[PDB]
Amino acid sequence: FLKNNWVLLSTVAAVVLGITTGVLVREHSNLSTLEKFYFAFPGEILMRMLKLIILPLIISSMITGVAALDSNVSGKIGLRAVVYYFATTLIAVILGIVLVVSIKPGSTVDAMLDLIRNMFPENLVQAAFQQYKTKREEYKIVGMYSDGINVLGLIVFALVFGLVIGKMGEKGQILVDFFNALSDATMKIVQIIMWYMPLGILFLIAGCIIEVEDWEIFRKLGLYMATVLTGLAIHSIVILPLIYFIVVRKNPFRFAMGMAQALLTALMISSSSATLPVTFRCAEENNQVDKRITRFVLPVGATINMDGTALYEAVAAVFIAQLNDLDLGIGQIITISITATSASIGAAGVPQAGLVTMVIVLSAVGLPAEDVTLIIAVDCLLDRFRTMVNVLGDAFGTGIVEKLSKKELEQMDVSS
Amino acid sequence: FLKNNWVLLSTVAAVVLGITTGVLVREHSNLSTLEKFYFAFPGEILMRMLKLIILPLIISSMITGVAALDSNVSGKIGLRAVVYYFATTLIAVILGIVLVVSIKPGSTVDAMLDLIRNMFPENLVQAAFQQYKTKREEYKIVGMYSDGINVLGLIVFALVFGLVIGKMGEKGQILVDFFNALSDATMKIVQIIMWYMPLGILFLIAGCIIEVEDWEIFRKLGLYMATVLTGLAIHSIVILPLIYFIVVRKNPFRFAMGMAQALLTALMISSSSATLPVTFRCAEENNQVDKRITRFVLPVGATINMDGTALYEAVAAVFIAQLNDLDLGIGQIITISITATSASIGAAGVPQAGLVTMVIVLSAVGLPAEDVTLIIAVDCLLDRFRTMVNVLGDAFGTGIVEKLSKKELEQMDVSS
Amino acid sequence: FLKNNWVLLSTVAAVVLGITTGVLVREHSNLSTLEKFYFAFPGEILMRMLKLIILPLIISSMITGVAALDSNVSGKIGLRAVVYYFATTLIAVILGIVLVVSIKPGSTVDAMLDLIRNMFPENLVQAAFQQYKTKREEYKIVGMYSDGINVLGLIVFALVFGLVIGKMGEKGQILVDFFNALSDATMKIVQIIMWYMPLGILFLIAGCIIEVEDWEIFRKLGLYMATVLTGLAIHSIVILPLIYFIVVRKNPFRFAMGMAQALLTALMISSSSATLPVTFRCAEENNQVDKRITRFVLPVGATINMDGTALYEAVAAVFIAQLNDLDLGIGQIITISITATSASIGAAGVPQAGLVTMVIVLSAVGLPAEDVTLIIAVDCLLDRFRTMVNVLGDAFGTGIVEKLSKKELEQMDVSS
Ligand SMILES: [Hg+2]
Ligand SMILES: [Hg+2]
Ligand SMILES: [Hg+2]
Ligand SMILES: [K+]
Ligand SMILES: [K+]
Ligand SMILES: [K+]
Repeated sequence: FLKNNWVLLSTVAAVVLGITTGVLVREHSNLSTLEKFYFAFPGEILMRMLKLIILPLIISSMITGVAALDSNVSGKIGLRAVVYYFATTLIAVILGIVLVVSIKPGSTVDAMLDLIRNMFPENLVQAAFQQYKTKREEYKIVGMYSDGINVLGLIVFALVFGLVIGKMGEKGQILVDFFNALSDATMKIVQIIMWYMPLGILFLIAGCIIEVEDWEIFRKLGLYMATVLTGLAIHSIVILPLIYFIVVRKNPFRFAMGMAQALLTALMISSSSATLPVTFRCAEENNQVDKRITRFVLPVGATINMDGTALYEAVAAVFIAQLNDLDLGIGQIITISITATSASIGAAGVPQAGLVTMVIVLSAVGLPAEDVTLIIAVDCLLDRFRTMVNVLGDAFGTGIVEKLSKKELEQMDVSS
Repeated sequence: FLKNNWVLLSTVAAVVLGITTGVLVREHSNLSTLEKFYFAFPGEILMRMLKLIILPLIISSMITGVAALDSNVSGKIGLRAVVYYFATTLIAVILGIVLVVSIKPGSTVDAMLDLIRNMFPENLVQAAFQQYKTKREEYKIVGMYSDGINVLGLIVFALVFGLVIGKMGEKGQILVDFFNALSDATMKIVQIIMWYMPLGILFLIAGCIIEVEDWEIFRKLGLYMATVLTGLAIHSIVILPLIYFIVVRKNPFRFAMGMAQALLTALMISSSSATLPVTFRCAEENNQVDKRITRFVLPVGATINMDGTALYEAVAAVFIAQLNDLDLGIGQIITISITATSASIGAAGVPQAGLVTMVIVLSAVGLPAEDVTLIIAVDCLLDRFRTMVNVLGDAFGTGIVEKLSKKELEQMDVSS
Repeated sequence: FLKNNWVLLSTVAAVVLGITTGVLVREHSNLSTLEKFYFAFPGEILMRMLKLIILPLIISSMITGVAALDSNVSGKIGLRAVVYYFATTLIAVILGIVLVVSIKPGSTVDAMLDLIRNMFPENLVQAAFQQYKTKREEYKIVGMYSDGINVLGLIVFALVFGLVIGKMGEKGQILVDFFNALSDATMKIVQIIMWYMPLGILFLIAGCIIEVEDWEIFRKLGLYMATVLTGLAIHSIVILPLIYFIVVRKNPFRFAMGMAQALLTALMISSSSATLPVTFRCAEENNQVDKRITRFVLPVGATINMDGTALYEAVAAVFIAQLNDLDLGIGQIITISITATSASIGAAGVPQAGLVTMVIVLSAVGLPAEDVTLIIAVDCLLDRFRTMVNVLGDAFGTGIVEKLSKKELEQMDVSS
């Protein structure tokens, strides 16, 4: 038992040791800023490794999942997945707005058009490391390219390419085999990185509990943390199991239990795209879900799901707006929540989406950007919980989509 | 009939409706600059889609066309194509100079060396989205990289790679199959984009006839438009059919008629590289031209042909020079015409080459860049006609090259 | 005989003619700076061609060499190669320090951490043309990306990818075949460039002996050149042959003689990565070295070897430090030598590594950067000798590693 799953127990022990080391160093030592930065180097190296493997994995896996489906049945499955994700996103948005209004812890047109612009990039190679942005200037619109991987356009192109090569028949079989092999190789490289994972995680946690200086941020942010945690808990325990039970007449909690390893891996590494191998294995072997449904549904959810964004980034934006004593109407609150939810779409995949996404959402909404440092402190913990919620939602969606496509999966088998 | 070719009639109807809508909005409405920009968003989205597909299509198609030819016969075919293109370019240059001198509508060394520098880029990945440029500075030469796809170096590398892998025999067959499948997939994605084409075209035309403000630009630019249109018409109707009849003893106008769909598609979408599927189909099925000659000749012409550049951009440069009352000798006029013709080489492929190429040519020649906005107004129409002329020239060249290589195409068949 | 090896004799004649032309032009002509720059254009074009082919060649060849080895024997061979390179680098460092101290011709933490940071880039596409760098700022650390290919991370990823796909069995065979064909194609393109090589070399040499103005740099740099040349000569003639004779009980000088063509090609083109085809051919056919050992050892040495860096760049750094009359302890001299040796790792592959590496090492050490122009003058000659020394060291290492892995190469054959 210990040898079979030594990675998970070693990671848990590393987390505990990192928390203890961070507390002890903070209490019994006086480190300068430079030494505090040098103390977290292994965690930065681990994050660089994790970011290095996101692109090829997502691209190859998405293409493989699209091409594995028959041409005449892929539309209905995609429609079901889209409907499920839309319903979950809407419910999450409503819950987040209601909670942020009740607890009170405290141009959007260009930002909405930039999403469509980034859906269709002007260069395929440039989209791998750069993104497009526009702003008003004296009024005319001026656009430019800045650093940051454009995963939305890559996803769209991957979907189109997979659909095209899955219909060519024998003319596209070489591409199908090439991308299948590439996906397998990337999955093995991810497994290789998972061996170095725990040592980086230890220093990441130790250095996270070190940068806190005054500790009064915990006093000021108590209600904001309570709001985000309550929203995530309600979404995880009430809404998703009920939807699964409504569609699938089976015990939702047994299904959630069967994905415990994937959930804990997502909670530890704080990334959904890099948890894909564990998610695949748990869904296929523990829950007896069809491979064809899983390999197509999970890659889309690992990059598109926005149930946690609407419950974290939108709540943070509303909290920041409330901090400045700004008077907000019921229409304005909805505007901010939708803008924040839509602005960040690849947050689940990023190992620390919050650090880069907070300033992007604040700039898109048009609020003072100097208040980001107040909320960055608890991002390392709220973001990891959000990652667990997103992975659980993706697994539930995979199960639901498998349940609904019963005749399609039996017609797809008689053909072969 | 209507169902078979619904795309072309729908595109024509969209063009008519866009012209009517633009005229009506300009006459009966007062729109601000921001609203005028927001009115043309679908056209911008269509242009982004068109630009997204240029790179893979050109690269894969060019490699496939080079590799499909036998190693011992590819030299003569390439030589014939080069000679044809050189002759047509020289005739176009002479005609443009003569017309611009007669009607009078009104350092180059670094620019010429930059063409050779861009023929051999220092990085293959960087060449996909960046270009090299040099300038004098106090005198020493300083070079840097700026945005803009370097299609010249990509073409050169594609030619070399295709020639190399077409001679390896069975060792390069996997690469040949891979690039064949990639070319087919890109062609299907282009066909997919052609469905959204008409809706974007409507708003593009409607927003083009909207940005005109004073309407006195039509009074000032009457002679410049007349000169460009007369040059293009003379090249299309007199010179190219005569050359085709001289080499090929067949009716030139029947050959031109058989490519009407491709000509209209080029006139509508204002891009030659994206018209490649229609050109291939019309040349192979309507004119009974050999596939091996077509798949090699057309990709080169869609990126290298300069008969329309010498008749449009050179005429515009000479017009700008005449506007400033600059005294130009017969040597100077030739210098400007050759510099403008050589500076722009990938204009035919770009959906709106004129917008970006005008400032590049003006900077290369060394003339005031503030006069570009005067001529940008009628670019959307002169450029579309230029695109029709270029496509017709490419088709005529394909026919001529097929005619000349008669023994090579019969020796290439006895081998297989 | 003349027809078989016309390239080498033509290159030697071009070198002689270039030296004569440069001397004659310098003595009997007065050229301005702009004309001196325009005189060396063919050499710049040749260097652009050479830089264009480095990336695909190195990546494909390294992957192919890793994947060709059996999974159970690749570790010992890699360990032997690493030990050999470490021993040679240490001996070179010691010799360089001793010589620079005896003859006297006259923060590092961030630079050392940047090496590990660049070992694991955050983006695979961006690593092809950009590098990461950090600096202190008021103290916090700020990082950014600048131009320059990150070959270290590409090498690491190539090693991991080759190891992963060589164990997949039949699931990764398509990738193995693809990269084998790509390596062959790149090797043929290199052979094509070798035809234009001599004409560019002539003008490169002619323009190198032209930029010298005062000729007093030869008087001031006499001892620095003597030190570097003596170190390189001692390393080439004494240490490496002795190590080869100790491990391999065969005549070291016959082995060196059998690689004369590769040595002369490295001396002429001043690049190790582009000399790889000649090195492969000479090692496999003239010295009867196993192909499996050669195709794996040589690509690693052509990018990682640091015996010449420690003998050239470290000596130059110590000379610059001595020029400023800076008092340096025995610990400081070691610090500078190790920092300079470790900072430059891909110098052997670059056609003119010295030009870009001198300022990088000077910035990393923290010394006045205005003294680089004094030592740039003789870089074109010291660098070419360094390239010969590095190629000889790589060949000797290939021989030694082949000798040590005797049972592994006989067990790897009984399996097939
Ligand atoms: Hg934290
Ligand atoms: Hg227009
Ligand atoms: Hg020199
Ligand atoms: K995340
Ligand atoms: K065009
Ligand atoms: K070198």
